[PDB]
This record gives sequence, C-alpha cells and structure tokens, in this order.
Amino acid sequence: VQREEEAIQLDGASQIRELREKSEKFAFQAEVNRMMKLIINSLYKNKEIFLRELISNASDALDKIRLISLTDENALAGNEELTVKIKCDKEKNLLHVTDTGVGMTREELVKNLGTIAKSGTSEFLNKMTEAGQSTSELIGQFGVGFYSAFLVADKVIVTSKHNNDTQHIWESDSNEFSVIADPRGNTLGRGTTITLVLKEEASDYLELDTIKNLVKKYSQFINFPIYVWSSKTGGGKTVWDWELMNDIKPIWQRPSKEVEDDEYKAFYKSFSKESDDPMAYIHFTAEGEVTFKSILFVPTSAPRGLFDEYGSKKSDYIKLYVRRVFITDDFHDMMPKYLNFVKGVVDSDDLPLNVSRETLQQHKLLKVIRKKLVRKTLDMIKKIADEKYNDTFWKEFGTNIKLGVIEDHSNRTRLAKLLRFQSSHHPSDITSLDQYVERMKEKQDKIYFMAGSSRKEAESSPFVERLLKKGYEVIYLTEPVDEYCIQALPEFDGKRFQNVAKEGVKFTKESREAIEKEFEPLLNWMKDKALKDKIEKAVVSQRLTESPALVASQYGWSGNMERIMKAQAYQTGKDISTNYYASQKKTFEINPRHPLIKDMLRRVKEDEDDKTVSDLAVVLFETATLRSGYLLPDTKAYGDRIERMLRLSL
Amino acid sequence: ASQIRELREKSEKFAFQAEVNRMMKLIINSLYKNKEIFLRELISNASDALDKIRLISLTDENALAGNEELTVKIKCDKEKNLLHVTDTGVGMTREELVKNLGTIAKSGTSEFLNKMTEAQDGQSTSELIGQFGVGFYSAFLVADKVIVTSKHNNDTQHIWESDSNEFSVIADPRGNTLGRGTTITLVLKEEASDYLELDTIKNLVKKYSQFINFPIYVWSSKTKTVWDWELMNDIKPIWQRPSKEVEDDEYKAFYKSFSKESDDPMAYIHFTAEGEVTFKSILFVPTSAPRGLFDEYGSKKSDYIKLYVRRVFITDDFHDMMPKYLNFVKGVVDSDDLPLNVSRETLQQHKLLKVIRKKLVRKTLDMIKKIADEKYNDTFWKEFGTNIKLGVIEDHSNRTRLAKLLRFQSSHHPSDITSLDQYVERMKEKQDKIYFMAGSSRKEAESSPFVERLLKKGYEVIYLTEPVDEYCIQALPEFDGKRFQNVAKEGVKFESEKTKESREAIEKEFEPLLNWMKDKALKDKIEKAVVSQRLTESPCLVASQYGWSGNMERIMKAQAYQTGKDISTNYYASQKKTFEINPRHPLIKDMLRRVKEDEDDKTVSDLAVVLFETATLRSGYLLPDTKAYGDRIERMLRLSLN
Ligand SMILES: Nc1ncnc2c1ncn2[C@@H]1O[C@H](COP(=O)(O)OP(=O)(O)NP(=O)(O)O)[C@@H](O)[C@H]1O
Ligand SMILES: Nc1ncnc2c1ncn2[C@@H]1O[C@H](COP(=O)(O)OP(=O)(O)NP(=O)(O)O)[C@@H](O)[C@H]1O
Repeated sequence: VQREEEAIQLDGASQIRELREKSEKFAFQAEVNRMMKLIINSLYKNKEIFLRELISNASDALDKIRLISLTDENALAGNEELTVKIKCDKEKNLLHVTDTGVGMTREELVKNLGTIAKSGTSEFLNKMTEAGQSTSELIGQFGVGFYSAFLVADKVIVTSKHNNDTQHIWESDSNEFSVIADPRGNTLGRGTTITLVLKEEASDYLELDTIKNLVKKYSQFINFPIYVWSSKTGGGKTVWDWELMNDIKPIWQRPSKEVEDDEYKAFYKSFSKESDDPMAYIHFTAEGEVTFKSILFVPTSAPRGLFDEYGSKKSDYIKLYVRRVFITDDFHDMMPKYLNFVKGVVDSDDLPLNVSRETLQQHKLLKVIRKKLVRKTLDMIKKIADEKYNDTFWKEFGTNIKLGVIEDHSNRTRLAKLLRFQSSHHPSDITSLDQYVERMKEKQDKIYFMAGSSRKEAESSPFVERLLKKGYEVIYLTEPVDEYCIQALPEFDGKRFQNVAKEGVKFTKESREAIEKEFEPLLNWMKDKALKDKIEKAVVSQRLTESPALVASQYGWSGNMERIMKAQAYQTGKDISTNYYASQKKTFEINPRHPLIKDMLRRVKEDEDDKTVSDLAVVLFETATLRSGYLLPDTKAYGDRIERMLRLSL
Repeated sequence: ASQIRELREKSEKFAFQAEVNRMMKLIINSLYKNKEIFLRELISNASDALDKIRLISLTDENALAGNEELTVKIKCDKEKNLLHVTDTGVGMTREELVKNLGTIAKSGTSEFLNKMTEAQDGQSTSELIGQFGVGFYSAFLVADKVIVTSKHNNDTQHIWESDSNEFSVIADPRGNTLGRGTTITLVLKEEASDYLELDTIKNLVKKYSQFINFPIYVWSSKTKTVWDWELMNDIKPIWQRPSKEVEDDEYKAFYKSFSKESDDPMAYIHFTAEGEVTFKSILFVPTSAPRGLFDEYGSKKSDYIKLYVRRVFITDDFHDMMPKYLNFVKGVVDSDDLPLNVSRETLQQHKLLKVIRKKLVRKTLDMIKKIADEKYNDTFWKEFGTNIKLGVIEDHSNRTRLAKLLRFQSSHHPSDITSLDQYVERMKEKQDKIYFMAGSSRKEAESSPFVERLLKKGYEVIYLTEPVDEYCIQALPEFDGKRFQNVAKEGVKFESEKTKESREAIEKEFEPLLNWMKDKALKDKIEKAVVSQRLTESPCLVASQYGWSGNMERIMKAQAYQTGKDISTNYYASQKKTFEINPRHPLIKDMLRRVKEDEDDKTVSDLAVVLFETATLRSGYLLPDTKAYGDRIERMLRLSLN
C-alpha cells in the first residue's frame, strides 16, 4: 500500500565478437572541389533560381540590420533606405543585385561566402533566439544558396560594406576566391553588391523583361522594396528609372480586421490578375502541425479554360509561400480536382523545405494542409448567402460541387447540402435537398427524381405522372453529370433517392390487386406479340395518369444514363461493342383510359393473327421508347411506318 | 569584368572550405524524397566494388586468391534489428575506410574510372556507377548507426562504425573473417521497421537492381520450409546485345518476364539511339488492351516504360518522353551517358527529355507501321485504335504518319474496315472529296437519308461509329490532297448536264412550296428550305459547314464536364437546320397540291410538322419536344378506330 521510494527505468548493437571497445574516433571531412561541382552541375533543375536566392540573401541582409537598428541608434546613419536594387548591363555582360543590408566584414566575406553549408543567417538566428523578436523573416538555412549563382555566370564579383569595417571586393570562379580591399572609398554606404559575369548561354538574364518576370515569379512578398533599372519609353523617348516590382502588400500577415472589405478585393484583383471583384473570400489561420495561415478566393465567373483537360491540367490559382518566398503552384495533393477554381495564397514560416526550395521535404505534411484548406473552402462556400448562391454561384461552379460528391468521400455529406437542382415545385427556380425533404409528405421516405436531356423532356415525362397528380415533388436533372452525383449519394437526411424511370416506386389497394389479376391476358400476348428479348414484363402501371412506359431495373441503366455512356469518347474498340449494347431489359407498363384498354383488346379478343393489330401494337411500343428517352434502334423502321401511314391518311 | 576601375589588382587567394556537419545534415534531411533509395546506393556501391576487383583480375593473376565468387548477399535480422549488405568486391584498406567513407563528395569509383580513361582501358568505363561521393550517406535515412566491415587484399580487416557526427576505425579482433569484400550493417531506426521484413526488401532490390550485372542474393524462405539464398536479378540485359546476335524468342521471353505478362507481345522493336543522347531501347506493344487504359486518362503516368542509367533503375515517369496516346507502349530504356541529378531519380538536363521523346515516338510509330496489314486490322486496331485517333488530335508533328494508320468502316464492305489510302485509291477521277457519315452505330449511319443518292451514284461513304471519330476527322485538314466532307452538312456538289439546269426550273415549281414551310411549320424551328439535289427514295435536314451534325450534338449534350452556364447558353443547342425537300417523293408532290387547295389548310400544315419532326429523327438530331410528337402520332393511330 505505502509506496516505496524505488524508481524504475524506461529504456537502454552486437556482432558475435568477444567484447566491444573504443578506438580512434574521427571527424568527417569533405572534398570541396567535387562538392562545389555537385551543387553547380547536379543539384537544381531550373537555373533561374539564382535570382531567387540572391534576393533572399539580400532580404536577410536587410532584415538583419533592421533588427540591429532596434537596439542601436547609429546603425543606418546616412542611408536609412532598406532596398534591393537590380540592374542589368548588356554592354558589359553583367547583372547586379544590390542591397543596403548589414553587409559583410572581411572575415565574413571569407568565412560565410567561402564555406559550403555555412549560414551566417542561421547563426544570426541562433543569437537572436538566445537574446516580439521577429526572426521569422529570415529565409536562409542551408549554406549553399549563394553558390547557385554559379549556374549562369563564370565569375562572381561581390562588393560588401559592413559597419566598422572597410569596403572589400570578393571575386571568385567557383574554384578559388580573391579577397581585396576596395581601392575606391566606401562607394556603398552600407550593404552588398553581387555582380555576375554571365555566360554566353545565359544571355537571357541580360534582357529586362526576363528579370522583371523572374523577380515577380519568386520574390514579390519578401517584405522589402525591390527595384529594377527599367525603361518607360514615355515623355516620346526612352527614360530609365528604378521600377518597383513587389507592389502587392501581404494582407495575410495582418490579423483579422485590421484591414476591411475593400483591400481584399483589391488584393484579389492584383494577385490573381483579375479585373472583377471576387465572389467571396476567406481569411484564416490554421495552427498545429502545419501552421501556415492563408487566404482563399472564389472567382465571380468560371475561368475560360476550366474543365479543359480536366485532372491533367494543374491549376496555378493557388501559390505556396514559405517565409514570404514562392515555392510552388502545384497543389495536386493539397487541393482536390473539383476545387480547381479556388484561387489564393498559402504562406508559412516553419514549413520544412527541400534544398531545391520548390517542394516540401515532408510528404506527410501535404494532406494535413489539404484537410484545412478544403474544410475552410467548404465553410466559405456554405457561408455564401442563399440568394447569391443560386443566382450567381451555382451557374458558375455547380458542376464542380457535383463532381465533389462523386470524388470526395469524406465531404460527401457536407457537399450534398450544397447541391442545387430544378424541381416540380417551381417551373424554373432551383432548390436544395434540404428544401426537398422539408416539403416531403409523411411516410414518403423517398426523394423522387427524373433525369433527361432538358427540363421540358423531363417535366413532360410519362413517369411520375400520377406522382405529380398526387402532389409528390420531383427533382429534374438536366445536365449529364447530375445522375452520377445522385447515384454516388446513398442517403440524405434519412431519405433514399429514387429514380422515377426505374422500378421501386410504390403507392382498396388489395381490392385493386384483384383488378390487376383481371388484367392478366393482355400482358401474356405482349411477350408473344413482343419479339424474343423485346420486353421482359408487360404489367400494368399504377403510377400512370394520361399517357399510353419503359421502366428500367433497380440496377439497370436509365434512358438518360444510357445516352451519356454511349456518347462518351475515351473507350476501347473492344469495350464499345459490348455491355449488352442497346437492349438491356425493356419492361413495358400501361394504364387504361384509351386504346391501351379495350380498343387493343377487341382485336386481341377477335384474332391474335391479324396484321393490322400487330402493326398498331408495334408502333405503340416504338414511340414509347422515345417517350421514355431511349435510343431508337432503327430510324427507318419507325420512320417508314410514318411515311406509309400518312400516304393513305392524307 | 571591368568596374569603373582600370586597376584590377591581385591580393590573397583562398581555397573554398566546408562545414561538414551541416552539409551532412543537408544530405540526411533535405535532399532525397524517398528514403528507400539507401538499398539502391549500397547495391550500386557493392556492384562497383565487384567490377573493380574484376578489372584488376584481368591484369593481375593473384587478385582473386581463392575467392573467385563475385556476388552480393543481403540478410536482415528481425530479432536484432539489423540489415546486412555483403559483397565480395575489391573492399577497402584502412586508409580507404577513412578517406572514402569519411570524406563527403569523394568518390573512389570516380578516381578508379579516371585512371582507366587516362590510358587507352575503355572496357568497363560504362560499368561503373558512382560519380558523386554522397550515396553511402543515404544509409542514415533508415539507420542511426552504420557498421561497415571491409577486407582489402594486402591489408588487415577493419571495422568502420558511425552515426552522422563521428566515425571510428579499428582492426577486427575476429581477424580475416571475410575472404575479401565488405559488409554494410545497418542498425535500423524504429520508423524503418519495414526494411526488416524480407519481402519488403525482396521487392525493393527487384525494383531498382534488376540488371546490376552481378548476382544478388537475399536470405529468404522457400518451401518443410527451409532457408537459402535466392537470386533476385535473373532478367538479362538483352538490349546490350546487338540486333543481329539476339534471339527472337528471347524478346518474347524478356517481355513476359520484365513486364509480368502471361501472353506474348503483339510486336517489338530494338534500336540504338545516338547523337545528342545515347541509349539502347526495346519497346513493346501488348497483345491485348490493358484494362483501365483510359480510366485515369491524362494526369496519369504509366509505369510501363522504365529508365535505366548504367543498368540501374532511374524512373518510370515518362510524361515528357512519351505522349498520352501511347500509354500502352511498354519496354525499357537504358543509357550509360545520360547525366543524372544527385537524387538519381531524374535526368539533369531537362532539354534532353525532348530529344529522347522524339526518338521513342519515331521508333514506336515505325514499329506500328511495320505490322503486317493482315494482322493489323484484326488485332492492333481492335485494341489500340482509339489511341491512334487521339494521336491524330493531339500529336500535330506526326499527324500525317498517324493518319496512314487510321481505319474506318466503309460503304465498300458490310463489315470490313478500310485505310484512308485505300479510300483515295477507290475514289473517282473527279471526286477529290472524302464523304463520311457519323452516327450512334453503323445501322443508323448506313440507313441514313444523307447517303442515299451518294451510294446510288457510285460514291463511297465512310461510317463513323465511335464518338471520338468525328473529333479525329475534324483534326484532319486534308489527306493525300483530298479533303473530308460531311454528308450531313452543306458542301456536297453533285450532274452538270442539261438535266441539272432543268432542276433550276423545278426551283420555281417549289418556290411557293419552300416559303410555305418557313411560315406554316414553326418559323423558329426550321432555319431555311432548299431544293434537295441529293435525295433518293425518302420523304425528308442538313446543317451548315461550320455547324453541328446530329451526331456532334449528341456527344456535346452528354459531355458532363461543363459549367451550368455553358450548357444553358450554348447557341448550337438552339441552332436551327436547313430542311431539304426531295422532288420525286410522292408525299412531297401531293403537298403542293394541298396548300393551293387549302393554304392555311390545317391538314396541310399537320403533315409538314409531322414530316419535319420525322426528319429530325431520321437525322441524328434529338426531337425538341417528344410529347407533341407522341400525342399527334396517337391521333394518327386513330385511323384504325376512334
Ligand atoms: N547579400 C548579402 N549581404 C550580406 N550578407 C550576405 C549576403 N549574401 C550572403 N550573405 C551572408 O553569407 C552567408 C552565406 O549565404 P548562403 O551560402 O547563400 O547560405 P544562406 O544564406 O543560408 N542562403 P540558403 O543556402 O539558400 O539557405 C549568409 O548566411 C549571410 O550571412
Ligand atoms: N562496399 C564497398 N566496397 C568497396 N568500396 C566501397 C564500398 N562502399 C563504398 N566504397 C567506396 O567509398 C566511396 C564513397 O562512397 P559513395 O559516397 O557512395 O561514393 P559513390 O561511389 O560515388 N556513390 P554515389 O553517390 O551513388 O555516386 C566509393 O566511391 C567507393 O570507392
């Protein structure tokens, strides 16, 4: 009972040897010449990332002197501007990336630049941590970024000016570097100028527009003014001046509400390069394993190239950022296919990057991004007002939501509540599934729907004629994807969907059962009158009203289901000529009120071997197939029957 | 470069340095995406050691010294949490264990290779794999401590063990336990428990090391069940053998083994590509269409073709090397000259992807073209006919060559499919047009009122049965000079004799008739009415040149991947058609005698709306309203009884 004071443990490499002893511990070395060549020749895919790294280095340099500027009063001195400035020089085959950051002392120019996998930024980070404090803008981690500037240049000339030290010149050729004091005075007030002596194969980076698009591609949010010595050709002659590249302001960095509705729409217009305001937007911050904080958008109109090469075409609408630096627009694991219209940004600070800085190192961190992005998206679409949802949204991205029901399984219930279809409750207006079950009768327990090519052919369908007459609500499907969306949905609010073109619809009746038994002779004749496999059953329908009714099985293709499959291109030659083709099992149904009842029976009561009575019994079934929206086997069969029955009549 | 100064001066020069521990961490946690590549690297290293000791043997007679067997053996201890990769290669001296394993980016293989290139031997300059000295370090992706025991000739057996930080070397107190070679023992992490089950390892070596040119054995089970070494790589690299010295039966055996198929390939091709890139390749076409060939369609890379560099598996992702419509082509691609990324999972030069692609497609299409005509129609076209059609639409660079491979059902034979070169060889002396009809089936297409006069006159009509066919022909501007012509659209020009200009007189005879239909029958239904010059034995609907056919409309109306706007606001769905009227038709001649008798006549109007609606059905067009047609035909059936 009384606890003793003894404490347990919780934890603790063989080879068949007698005993293991210690001897001669070494430290790993490195052949620098071959390691350098690995980085330059066999590491990166795109050689354009050199500017991305040089700018990031310049950004870190700027952020460093800014932190020091806080705990100092003479840090900036003469020049208080913290800007990165890039200038081309085609006349001398040179590219310049100049910044006004902290710069580098002579010891640093040797140590930091001359040592692979050495990061002064990483070390600076460490001192700041030991010392709110916002290092969270420091991008550098590896020590190889600067060496990526040897991809497009034979020689790199680095001129740096650190406080309390002389301006020096650092020149290299990837094999060795020379460090010399600048003969000129402190031409640079403070900071660094990285000059690249480009190669003949890199003549592209001498041209202006190449650089402009390059800095805009990777570095447009790096929290420091980036200018490029550009031409304007106005006032009309060419005038050169520093043109700002990162115009856009990181709205995401600010917390909710600092900025309002206004500056949001402006952000969407500028970032996504759109002219019209977004239909909606969401600003949120996920935290935990992933912690990023992002802004997502839904466009006002459906993009022009939407649904073109669906699945294959990766959308560049969402751009991934890590520490204000662009990583990738590939969200095929962080965003599903049916949400390929959603635009926006995703920035983060502690997302582990690959050395390529184009992909996240941990593949496991992708789906945890998706679960938050998708959820925030579906909440955003749900947050859209009911009026605006039907009148504007659904026309644009209704198909997407339907596809979501088919694809996404973990959001099928949530997406189903966003579904909108036409109905019999209104000649034109669309309804939700929640609005259907709210208008459902007692003990209905079935959501009746009709699928067809158009609204007119669906509402004027022989099926559910008694259902509409009884007051049952019928959902009309007018688009090819509709039927699949419903078929992929098991139950909604405890109600099961029921196709009115297929069997399963059930509506005294026991007295009427005796009446059906009376209507037994004609059905038998139909199976004989009817060719071999022409029909399966010829019972009389109790769901008909005023129409002379091909009903599919519970596990059979509908007339509308059938037309879509048949018109689908991507299918093999062997597969096309298959699946039973046209016939399946065509069940006939009928109601008594006209020639269906006694007029056809009088002939059947007279003689079953008459030619006139077999022709009239054939055309009735013939036009019933088109009445039920099925494919006509022969256009000339039912066609010439009209050309002959109208010649003597008219 | 000059910079405002005319005094470029020379001061101190330095050599670059490295912070090893941080560069180590980069390789461990920030380089590779797949942690399973560790076994790929150890096998390659083991292979290199085996190739070195063999190259020495060719000049040194005392190298083997009673250890002639050159193999690789893998054994994993589940109980002891260990993984052993043992070879009988050249091994490493004590100095080499420190130099080669302790110096990052240092490759002893690269040094061994350069010595041979310097003088005359190019015998095995393509057998050695290791270039950058970082592969061995991928062992710490799945292991905390790596123990390496090596025995080199003319030196004692030493033991090398380490974590990422420091490494130690010690002479093995067990002595010469390995006759010659190396054993890399990996103390696997908790997470890397999967590499302890032999079957996981079994598939892993087979995945990458299938043609490593050295016997690889794994300690596995085989049924009383007993344990022994099982050979992994048995599939010989036949592509290295020249086209003349390779057995035709070997190709069939190679395919059924490499691609895991029970049936022989429909065809094969063996070629050596030189120039910008240099590689050997054996492409294959399966005997039957793979299930799910088009299920993903687009967005799906096919693991049918595999890329090998120096007999080591690189990748199966080809999408930049092979187009979508050739996703059925299987085979191998091997090179010894293609520069690789440090990850060894992709090519380094992206520009070379286009170079390989154009070579592979070229040899693929020629391979298809080489197939005998007799076996082509009966086997290939049935399985991959759809692919060729898609290729016509997609590949513009080879649209002509792919067109020569197209096959379609013609009116020249009840069931046989024909070539387009056969069609143009069966055209008249002044046809210069390829007439075709598109429909849901052949029965619908051959019994269509558009081909009535054409077949009677002596012209040939191609029948398109599959919905992708019209897309395929649309992508074709002209074939052998001739131009495709839709028989359901305007353009067909028939008869230039005196009987043709006599039809101009019939135009005036039908002029009051023509205008009546535009205003009696629904004016917003029928576009226009014109005299039908191409109509024989039928009552009655053509479309414009750049307009939808009845078939074309049937497909678009089923295309599910469209927005709710594009389907509701599509003009072609609401577009009207030109109604053509045949003069010889008895039902048409009695129609002009009824309007005059009773213009604004009710019965006269009725037949016109009925005929037009039957014309919509006779063509591929869907009836706008079927209830109005279904009720009026119920009144027509009242002729028997009311
Ligand atoms: N423009 C610059 N101004 C000032 N200091 C710089 C500049 N560029 C580089 N440095 C310093 O030199 C060090 C080496 O940089 P680098 O080798 O590019 O690795 P990095 O800074 O971590 N970038 P990366 O390898 O992509 O993570 C940096 O950590 C800085 O301390
Ligand atoms: N099992 C072994 N037997 C003999 N020598 C070995 C063995 N493993 C490694 N070595 C030597 O150690 C050197 C360093 O290994 P490694 O880091 O893999 O360089 P590598 O051969 O270029 N591998 P890779 O990265 O794929 O190019 C190799 O170049 C070999 O000379």
